[PDB]
Parts: sequence; structure tokens; C-alpha cells
Amino acid sequence: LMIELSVFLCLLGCLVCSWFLLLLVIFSGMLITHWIVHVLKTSVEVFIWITVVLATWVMLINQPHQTRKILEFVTWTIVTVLIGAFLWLVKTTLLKILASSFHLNRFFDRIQESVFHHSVLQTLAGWVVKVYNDQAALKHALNDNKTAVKQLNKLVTAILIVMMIVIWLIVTGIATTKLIVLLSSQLVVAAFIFGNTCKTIFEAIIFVFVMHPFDVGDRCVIDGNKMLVEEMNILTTVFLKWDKEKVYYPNSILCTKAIGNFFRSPDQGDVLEFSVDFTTPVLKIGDLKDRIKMYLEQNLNFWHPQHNMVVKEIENVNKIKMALFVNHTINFQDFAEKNRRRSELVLELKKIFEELDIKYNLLPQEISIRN
Ligand SMILES: CCCCCCCCCCCCCCCC(=O)O
Repeated sequence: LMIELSVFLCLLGCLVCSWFLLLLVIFSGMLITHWIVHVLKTSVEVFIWITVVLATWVMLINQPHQTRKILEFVTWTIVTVLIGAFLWLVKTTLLKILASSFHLNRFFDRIQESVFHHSVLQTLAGWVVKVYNDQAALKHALNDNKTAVKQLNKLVTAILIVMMIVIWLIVTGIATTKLIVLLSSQLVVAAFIFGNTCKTIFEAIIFVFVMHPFDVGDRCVIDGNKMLVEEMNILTTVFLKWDKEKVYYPNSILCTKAIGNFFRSPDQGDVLEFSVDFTTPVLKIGDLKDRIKMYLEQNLNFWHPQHNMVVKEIENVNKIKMALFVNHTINFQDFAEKNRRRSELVLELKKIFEELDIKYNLLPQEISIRN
């Protein structure tokens, strides 16, 4: 309740009106004055507030063996807190920077449409539901590629808190040296035993944030398996297979694989292999090449004009193996579209063989009947 905060402010004012105790009350009150001064923001406000409190306390302030020591305790506790706030602020800034690397521009058009719609809803308002439902869909689409960062933040924070506890224990002088030595000794033993798990976690972090072979929604190829990335985390990546089975891969194994990424690929190519009889006249082979050229040229929304036909080999004297190399106008992120276009090309090849009378026969077999 703002009223309670205001009451506390009033109480502090009363303490001053009725001076170190009042100054202390002003700090104890956790006054919103810093927020007003500030009207990353809240990490900055805390940092400033702590800094002011420390400076005030030191300026505000016989029994060196008995009570003076409490002043040392307080001095250093406040300092530890300020160190903590500082590191906290640094952490936040760096993680925000990291997160920006996960912004995807694939949503640029959706973002611009949403900005326009929300701008007009501020003045022409009095369709609207679609705008808000699309806004929600976009916010989730963008937040889905930042889940690894949120996880890293939790991990880093836990480490940071522990580091600050240790700093407090040391800087205030509360810890003694025999316990510090036993503490460090046990930590080394723990590292010895569980260090290998930490190595794995760290390597997974490098894979996800530095190597970064894929993002969410990309269609990737791993060990010949074409899979869509559903989500990314620090320890695991979740993929959908072509039949939509959900598959969980340890990042520790993906870190050692060659990963294809269709989303990021340039227009991809393809191959149609076939065979014809050895006796097919070279003239029909020439006609086949011309017919194919015309087909591809009549369908430039699907095919680039560059293609090659390669004659590979003569098997016995019966078969000629050939292959047609073509180039699609798309990459293979939309796999179904790729197959539909290829399917039409295969049927065109069928048609050409029929029209040009291209066949394949089996070698003849000689029979001798004994009776
Ligand atoms: C804080 C240390 C925990 C030990 C595991 C190291 C990774 C930090 C925890 C982040 C979650 C990793 C991904 C698991 C899947 C999920 O979160 O749903």
C-alpha cells in the first residue's frame, strides 16, 4: 500500500521533527525518493540507494575491544551489500546484451504490422480483438527463442549469491582462517568429483550461445534426420521429427555433430536419377535434354534455368545410367513444398520418355532345350 509507505515516510519525518537516529530512519524506511530521482532501472536505483546509505552511515559514525567492533561489522556488511549490487547490475547488463543476439528478424514484418495496429488503436478506437490476439502470438514467438538466456540467468545468479556470501564472511572478518581453510579444502574435493558434470554444463553453454548452429523453428538435419527445432535449453534441445515425434537430445551429444540448417541455407538443389537402354540413339538423348530445358524455362517460379544432365556409366551393354541436376528457387525449410515441386518434375520426365519413345529392355536369354 502506497499509503503505508507514505505513513512510514511520515513516521521518519516525525522522528526528525521530535539527528543520526532520524538519518538512520530515512534509510531504514527504504524511501521511494530514489525512485522519484529516477522518475536496468531498478538495479540502478538499488545501487544508488545503497551507495547513499553507506556514505551517510560512514559520515554519521572509545570501546575498541567491545563495541567498536560492531561498527566494523556494520561498515563491512554495508560494503558487501554494495559490492553485491554492483555485480548484480553488471550481470544484468551483460545478459541483456546476450539476449539481443537471439532476436530474430524473421518476425520483422509481423512486428511492423503490430506497431501500426497498436498505434491506430490509441486514437481511432471507440478487428480489435485480432490485433490483440496477434500481439500475444508475436510476444510468445519472440520469447520462445530466449528461454536459454533465462536459464543461464538463474544459474549465474545462484553462483553470484554464493560468491557474495563468501565475500561477506571474509570482508567483515567474521570468518576465521581455520574454517576458511577447511572450506576451501572441501571445495577442491567436490570439484575433483563433480567437475566433469560442470564441464558438460559449460560446454553446452558454449554450444548454445557461441557456436549457435540453429534457432527455434529452424529445420535442421542431424545424422540424416530432418527435424524442426521446437525449443532450446541449456542442457537439451527438443526437436520434432517429420512425423512430429518429440525428441530430446542432450546438448552434450549435439556438440559433437555436424548439423545441417535449411533455414539458413541458400536456394537448394536436387537430383533425379534414371536409366535408359544402351541402344537409345544419341539423338534421343539430345532430345531429352532439350525437352527438359524447355520445361524448366516454362516454370521459373520453381526452377532456376541452370541444370545439368550427366551420363555416368555403361553397364554391360544394356544400361546407361544418367542423372539430372536441378536448382530450386527455395531452400528446404518448407519441405512439403519442395516435394510437390520435385514430384511435378518427375512426372514431366515420365511424359518426355513416353513422347520420345525412350525405353529400357532386359538382356535377352538364350535357351537350349534338352527335351
Ligand atoms: C542451477 C544448477 C542446476 C544444474 C543443471 C545446470 C543447468 C541450469 C538449470 C537450467 C535448466 C536446464 C534445462 C532443463 C530443461 C528445462 O528447464 O525445462
